[PDB]
Amino acid sequence: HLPNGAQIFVETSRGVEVEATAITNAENPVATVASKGDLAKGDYVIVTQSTWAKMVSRVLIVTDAQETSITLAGIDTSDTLVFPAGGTMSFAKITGWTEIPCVQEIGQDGGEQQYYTYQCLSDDKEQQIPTFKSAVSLTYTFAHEFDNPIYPILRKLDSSGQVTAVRMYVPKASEMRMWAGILSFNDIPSTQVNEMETVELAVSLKGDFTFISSTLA
Amino acid sequence: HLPNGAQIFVETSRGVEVEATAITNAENPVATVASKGDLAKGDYVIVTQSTWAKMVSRVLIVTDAQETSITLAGIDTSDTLVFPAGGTMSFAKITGWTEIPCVQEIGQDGGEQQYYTYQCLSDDKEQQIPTFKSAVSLTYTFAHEFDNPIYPILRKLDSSGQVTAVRMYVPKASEMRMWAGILSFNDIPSTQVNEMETVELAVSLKGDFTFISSTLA
Amino acid sequence: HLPNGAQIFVETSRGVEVEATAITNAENPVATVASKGDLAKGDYVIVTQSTWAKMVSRVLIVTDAQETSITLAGIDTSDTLVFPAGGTMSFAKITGWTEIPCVQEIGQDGGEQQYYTYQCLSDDKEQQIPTFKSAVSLTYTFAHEFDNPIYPILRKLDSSGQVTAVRMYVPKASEMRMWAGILSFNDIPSTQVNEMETVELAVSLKGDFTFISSTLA
Amino acid sequence: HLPNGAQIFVETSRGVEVEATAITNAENPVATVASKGDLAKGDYVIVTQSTWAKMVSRVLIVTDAQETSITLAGIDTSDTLVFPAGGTMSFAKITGWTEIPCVQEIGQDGGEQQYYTYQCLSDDKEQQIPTFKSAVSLTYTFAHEFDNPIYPILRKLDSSGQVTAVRMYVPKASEMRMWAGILSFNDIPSTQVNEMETVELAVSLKGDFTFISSTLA
Amino acid sequence: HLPNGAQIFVETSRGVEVEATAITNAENPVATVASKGDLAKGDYVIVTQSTWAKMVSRVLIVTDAQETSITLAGIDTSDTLVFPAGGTMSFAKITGWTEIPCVQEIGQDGGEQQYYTYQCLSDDKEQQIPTFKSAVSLTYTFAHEFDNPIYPILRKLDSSGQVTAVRMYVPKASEMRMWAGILSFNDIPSTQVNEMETVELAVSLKGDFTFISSTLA
Amino acid sequence: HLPNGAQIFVETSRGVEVEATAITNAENPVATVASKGDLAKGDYVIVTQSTWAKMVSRVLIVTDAQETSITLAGIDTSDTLVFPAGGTMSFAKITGWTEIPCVQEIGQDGGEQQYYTYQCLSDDKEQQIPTFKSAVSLTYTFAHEFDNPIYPILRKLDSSGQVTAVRMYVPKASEMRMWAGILSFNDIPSTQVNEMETVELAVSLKGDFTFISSTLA
Repeated sequence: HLPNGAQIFVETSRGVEVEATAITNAENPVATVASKGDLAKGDYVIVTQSTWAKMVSRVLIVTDAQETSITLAGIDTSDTLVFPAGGTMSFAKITGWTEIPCVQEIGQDGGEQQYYTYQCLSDDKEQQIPTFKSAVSLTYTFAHEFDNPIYPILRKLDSSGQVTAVRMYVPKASEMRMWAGILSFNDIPSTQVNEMETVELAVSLKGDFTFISSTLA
Repeated sequence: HLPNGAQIFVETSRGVEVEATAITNAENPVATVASKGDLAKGDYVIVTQSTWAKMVSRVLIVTDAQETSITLAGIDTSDTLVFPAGGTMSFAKITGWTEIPCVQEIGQDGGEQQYYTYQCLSDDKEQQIPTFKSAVSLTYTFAHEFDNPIYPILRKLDSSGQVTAVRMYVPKASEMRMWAGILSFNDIPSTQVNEMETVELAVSLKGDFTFISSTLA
Repeated sequence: HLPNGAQIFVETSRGVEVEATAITNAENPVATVASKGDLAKGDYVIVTQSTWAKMVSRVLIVTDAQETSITLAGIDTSDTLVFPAGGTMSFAKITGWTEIPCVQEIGQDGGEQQYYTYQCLSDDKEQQIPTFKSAVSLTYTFAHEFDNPIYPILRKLDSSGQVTAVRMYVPKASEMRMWAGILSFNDIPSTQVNEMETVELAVSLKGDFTFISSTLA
Repeated sequence: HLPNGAQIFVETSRGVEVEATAITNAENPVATVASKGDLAKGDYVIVTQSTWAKMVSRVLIVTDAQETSITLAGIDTSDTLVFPAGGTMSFAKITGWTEIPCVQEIGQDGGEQQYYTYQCLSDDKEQQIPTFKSAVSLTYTFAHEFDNPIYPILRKLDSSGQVTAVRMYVPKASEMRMWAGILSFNDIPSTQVNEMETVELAVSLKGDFTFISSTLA
Repeated sequence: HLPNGAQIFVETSRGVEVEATAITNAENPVATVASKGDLAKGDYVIVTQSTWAKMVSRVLIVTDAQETSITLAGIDTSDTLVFPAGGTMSFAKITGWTEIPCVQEIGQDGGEQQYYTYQCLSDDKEQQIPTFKSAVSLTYTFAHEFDNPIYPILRKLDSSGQVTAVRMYVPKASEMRMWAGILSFNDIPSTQVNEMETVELAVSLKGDFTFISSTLA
Repeated sequence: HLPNGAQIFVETSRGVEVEATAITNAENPVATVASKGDLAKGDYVIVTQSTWAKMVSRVLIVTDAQETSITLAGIDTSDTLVFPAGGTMSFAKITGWTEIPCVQEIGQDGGEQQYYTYQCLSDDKEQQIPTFKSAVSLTYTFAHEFDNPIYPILRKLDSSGQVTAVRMYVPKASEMRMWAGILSFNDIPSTQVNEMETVELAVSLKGDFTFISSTLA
């Protein structure tokens, strides 16, 4: 298993909102949407709002294109009791994607669980209570091509903060990952003699990673 | 003595609670439990609560499967007076284990004894007294395989804080080490060209290490 | 694409102010200036003041030399609604340029977006909102020649703070980069045996980079 | 002079207290103890309490075994007037020793004299006066063997703080160095592939080093 | 252009003060001094006081030895309006120079322009205004020779703070640089086996560097 | 000029105090002492107290052994007016010296001039006033030999603070340096396999370095 050959894409445009009245809570979630509009098999959907704590901004996939009962399989399993019975959801389908020219470095900063420390007289050692998990950000570095159409799109997405979707596909394991976040795009290119010029892009997560097989497509 | 060939497992499920009315204090502790349930020889049991200060969250082994008096031999010796006469214990038996795919790096952070400093007009040099010992955290790095069934188990154990049990068996010296702690599992895999993808797991100890021979099994 | 052969020029002199009454907001902006004075095709014009938030100190190039309607093509697109209908802009024409003798190192310091953090009782995790982007400073290092006419010009520009214009041309991609900022010029030369002497220059950015093709000229 | 071949031993057990009424203050101190008990020549005695400021916890060796006058030769010389005329001392006889399996690294941290700084109006430069000397801690790293009997002894010594005695013998110079301190014993073994496992021990110094020749024995 | 062969001298003695009643402000300044005393061509003079803000402690060269109107050509040009009309100046002529034996390393610390930051409610980004420029310090390291007559001179100049003059002449480009500052001279020589002993000298600038051609002499 | 072959000695003992009523202030100082006692040619003297600001604890050499007029030539020249007319001095002669076994590393820490920074409303740049020079300390590292007689002497000098004298002689340049300070002597030897054991000593200056030729002796 090697990461060679993987390529990363970003969202271009999204359609109008679609409302899901009811969601089943087991294995692959099922969304009961009346008169679905252009939701075939294999499309990608971004959840924009919900009342189920998780799954707020996580990208999912539609496997069944039924008229009234859309089954957004994806990865998330709602069988756990953490998600209560009553649940609402709103999602938008993605239209197209654009590929980053030449990624040469991927690095991630963040994570780690924060704790609250206390000690009473009875206690012999200091005790801790978990409080929350810090944020995670990634930086991508790619080559400089001022004619590349990705530059206006990145500039526009940076101008107005919006939770876009990012996809990257690894061919060796036929595995597909998806996440959503805000994009802040630097554009001043660092130049060094006898070395290619590079530009750097940063993403701040708003959800969790999704792992699927490429067979679903 | 070389550490090559050692493999690490984690707890998968545990049985119902078992109560021990009385414990002897010498060499191998003996638990007087009426009508023991499926406590065969070689089993692995975790202590969940007790009033003997130590042994709160330490994993032990039963050697005798007597009807009313099981002998929790383990490693710990309670002969010292530190453990008082009257003592109660509750322990749960472990059912199955799951092995981490490919551990490539093991690191530990923590330890060290904290002191409190003071000085009087009579004293010529600053004096110190011990107060308590800091915590210990362990990190493991293993390869990325999104189909591996260990991922749902680790995600579930990370979701709800629970003091699970971890075991590592070294064949060269025929040692088996057991400890208990909380698991926090990251899942974002770092990628670098011409290098495998890695994921990292973290453990925070809640007890002390146990050293046994593999002959007991 | 290689950066070899690129050369950097600075400002020498600028003409009197020219006022634009009305500005078209789409693709290439058009400035309606009555009786334009010496605004031939290919000239470089720096914006000194405006009421459109952006374009405050960004360098542009004219393509049409019409008597009453000069088209400041540049790169900036005013089609976005961010720029309101009513708008004014004043620009100065650049006369000549002077080349830095021998640039040996280019480095950039700055960037990054600052955030404001808050957390409510209802929120489960800490939330962030962007506030503003930090400044960017560029440094250039070139060889020491005390007879070079660029030295008095740079010293004069450093003495009285003025937002001058800088151009650097990359021949491999036929791309021209322009930006404006303040110049602070150090002149003490560092000397080391068996090594040439160097003098360092610094620029404080005041605008945004403009990327154009060299065919416009 | 090379340190190869040196081996380190620790305390195992000590006898009952023995009281000294009068102490001679010159060269080798002489202790006047009525009816000494099993104080044969070459024995190791650790001082537990005294009123002579120094010699509080410094290890010494007897050379003479007279019925009422034992000579604690050691290295310490009491000829200096710092020790007053009237003096008392109590010491304990050491029974046996235990050798650390395989020391691979010895490191020290501490020392240095702290100062107090002041400056008057009349003074032209800042002046300093010494206050006291900081503490010293030693660390040892040795291989991991869970059957080694030294492990229970070290764990017991760590459990209850006691000022034990440590000896290390260098054969090349035939020199014996002794000191006393508290032992805090870590036991989590660090593991790395293609490398032996190690455990680390720490000692907090409580006295002063004694240098003697091995001919005394 | 290579710095090899350059040698550095320091001031040894200076003459009595000379007062300049009037100074012209263009290109080479001209000082109208009645009955000039021994001001031959090619001489070196340091300015000790003036009311023209700059030129306070900058070393210059006289090119004309006229009876009443000496022309202090130097490097500085007073044509700028920054220097007002009415101006007074006092300068002292230098007599002799002494050369540092063997300079092996030259390093400079200081520079950089300090800013003051503020932000208003109306402003969208933080704004800055310059306040002042920091100082510059130079260090020289040369070989140890206790018989060298330069040592008493440096010790004397260090004892009483005085703004001496320093000159360095580079033969490859025929440049001669002059600056003034205070000298603080360390004398403890660092010793290392199989390496020469070195001593270090430090200079704190009080003015600006002067760049001239060696043809003036 | 190489430092190879240099050896360092420390003071062993000193004689009774000798009082100087009058001192001449020019080149080599001359001390008017009635009925000098055993002050031949070539001896070393330590000034213990004086009212001449400098020369408080600086080692000097006696060249003339006259009955009433001792000429402490040394290095210091009192011709400067800084030393006033009236002056008293007390010095003690040194008896013997002891050599450090094997110095392998010499390092110095300290120096640098401290400044006081202020700025007025009228000033354009921040100004500084020198206040005082920091202290200087040196560390010596030598091999471990527990039989070496220098160890009791160093321990005794460390026990009671005293401004002893240290001398080190460089044979290549026939130069002799002398300084005075307090000695703090560590004795715990660091040991490493296949490496010799070392001990470290530290000195804190109370005076200035003296440079002479070895011909004086």
